[PDB]
Amino acid sequence: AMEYYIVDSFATKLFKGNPAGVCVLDRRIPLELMQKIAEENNLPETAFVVKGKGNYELRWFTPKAEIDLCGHATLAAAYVISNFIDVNVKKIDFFTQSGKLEVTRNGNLYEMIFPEIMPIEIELSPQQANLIGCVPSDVYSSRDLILLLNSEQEVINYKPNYAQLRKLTDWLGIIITAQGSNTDFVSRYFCPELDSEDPVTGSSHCNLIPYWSEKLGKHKMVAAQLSNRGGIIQCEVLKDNTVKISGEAVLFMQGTIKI
Amino acid sequence: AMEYYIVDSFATKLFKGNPAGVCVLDRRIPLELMQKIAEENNLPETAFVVKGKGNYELRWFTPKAEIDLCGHATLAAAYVISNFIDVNVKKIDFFTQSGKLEVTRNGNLYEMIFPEIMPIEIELSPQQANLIGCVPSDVYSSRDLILLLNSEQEVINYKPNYAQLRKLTDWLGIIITAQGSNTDFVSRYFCPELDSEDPVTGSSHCNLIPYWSEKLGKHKMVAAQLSNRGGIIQCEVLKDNTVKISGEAVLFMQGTIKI
Ligand code: NI
Ligand code: NI
Repeated sequence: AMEYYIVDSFATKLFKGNPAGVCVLDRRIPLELMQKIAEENNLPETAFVVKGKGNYELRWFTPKAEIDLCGHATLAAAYVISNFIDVNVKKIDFFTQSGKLEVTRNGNLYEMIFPEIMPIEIELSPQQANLIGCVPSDVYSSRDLILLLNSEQEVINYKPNYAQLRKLTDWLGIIITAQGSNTDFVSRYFCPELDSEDPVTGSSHCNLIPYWSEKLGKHKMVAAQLSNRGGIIQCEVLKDNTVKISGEAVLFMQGTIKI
Repeated sequence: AMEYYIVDSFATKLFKGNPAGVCVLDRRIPLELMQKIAEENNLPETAFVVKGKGNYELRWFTPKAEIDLCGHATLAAAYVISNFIDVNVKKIDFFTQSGKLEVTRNGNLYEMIFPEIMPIEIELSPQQANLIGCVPSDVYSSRDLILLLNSEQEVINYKPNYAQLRKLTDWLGIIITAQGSNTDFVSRYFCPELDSEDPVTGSSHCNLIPYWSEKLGKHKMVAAQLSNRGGIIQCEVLKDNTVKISGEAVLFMQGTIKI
């Protein structure tokens, strides 16, 4: 009865990027049923789109809980809307727990506008320096901890110790970043409480874009997220202290949930 | 191009039992592609059925590797064959890494015949007794370690310590069992190296059936696997040192993989 899609966000090819389930509903279903569906899919997130008169309500669930924001699964939901629901629509508005989110389709690229957040350089305490599991060139701070490494090779070589990273309670996630070989810059994002590496992270680019824009002297850049799956992020510094984050999406599976 | 199904095995209702992906192919695809598909699904196993002239080849992949046996995903594959491929076929033969497997559909129950394996009573060493995290009434040994608890409540109350259970290297899995409140007997199965509790385990019933058959004086019994999802297993002692293990299956999602 409900249309269901598995989509790879920020992916140039199948099995890359950040995978999400996307469930498109004609009518409301209980939040407890959305949670059971997300647990059954066992994908990092299942997005639920309620198509109503004049608007889309969007919720996201991990296999364990409802969450209030998810940029990468929002890109997957916009891909589903413009490819199957309102074929070739350019502007997709979603009403969520965190307010209205807009996604713009530009060719086959999905664009999201986020606040520009230049991080601040900090000095780690001797104890914090022993928890990061590397010797960075510089350390920056925002919602996440940003570790500047000396090369793309050092970013690739890093092996997270989640037990140690969980002790860095001042930050949500741990970012490692460096200049890229094939791209302007690269990064990897670690989720210590989830014991996992995020395949592709849009919101880290709120910090990474102003930081690399200043270092490289560029307003338009390409970034790679060097996770196992890997992601490509189109980056642009906009006028009013905002940044544009864009990515491609790929369809893995199209079906129906029998409820 | 390939039909894809998500099925709950040993489940009387959706979101119960042991979930599996089932991919039905007209032609062979590379083993590396089957692995990528299993990793993309992120389900405990994805079963791949190759329908050829006169036979079915069956393989199973976890999100990490190909495996050589999987009774619960085999039940899901048989459910898919008899409900969608060869509608209402009663006998399903599969050719696998571990030889030929037969599944019989009896109404909506799927039957699998396994060897009867009466386990042997053992005495744990003081060190092993400290690793099991309980004080059992009796201890039995086979491929898995079997811990007889004093009630269904004690089975429900048990909370596995996988770090401690991983130190019991003499056994594959750790089984806790007791007489049931609503069923003849109950069990929970722990996979220490997988850091997980198995939702429903068919092969543990190779030991549990002869053991409870002798204790209860019954040839036909019903068992429950008291995992979070939960499973119901129809049990029967057969004539030639074999046992019959049966379960229901439920369809969660039907779709197509775009490859
Ligand atoms: Ni995320
Ligand atoms: Ni199994």
